[PDB]
Amino acid sequence: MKPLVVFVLGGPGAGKGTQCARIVEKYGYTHLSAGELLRDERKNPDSQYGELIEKYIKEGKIVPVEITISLLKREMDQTMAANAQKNKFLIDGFPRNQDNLQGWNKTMDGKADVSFVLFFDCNNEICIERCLERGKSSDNRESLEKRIQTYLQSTKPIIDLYEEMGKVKKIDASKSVDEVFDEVVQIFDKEG
Repeated sequence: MKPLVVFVLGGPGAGKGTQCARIVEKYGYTHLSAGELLRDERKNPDSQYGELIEKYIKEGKIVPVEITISLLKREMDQTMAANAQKNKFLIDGFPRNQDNLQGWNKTMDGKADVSFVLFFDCNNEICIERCLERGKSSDNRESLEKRIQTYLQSTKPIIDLYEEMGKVKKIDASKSVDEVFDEVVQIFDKEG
């Protein structure tokens, strides 16, 4: 009964959301979205970390990663307490940079194993248009272009580190939802 974690990496528009939902359905992973857990903790009344988060906001300071790690760990402990068999976790929105990942490795050593990392990779333009189309059918180009470049700059040392561990599963995210999922099923049927 030790939690297994798969970090999902890729810029905005890389098809993370649709593949995560498919992995949850087929393999019974629990999907954790670090960005969502932080926003809910910030809003929810008398949340564990709501008033701490507001200190940082009032100060104009970054919310420390230690809070994000604590939220991810709490979600994993509650999932497994409620059902000892749901030991598999898909985490997106984390880690964003190598300092975040170092905080994870230092704090969660002996509490969780990172099985592998999914890297949804395709050219900037496909990612930019998916985000624009999504926005249209419900950011401008130059905002998305900037977020995609800073994200890939930020996560390159994370990718490099997991390559050295042999733990990167690179996906061609340029393909259609069903072809990307076929690549995902190959990885998850193998290790999973």
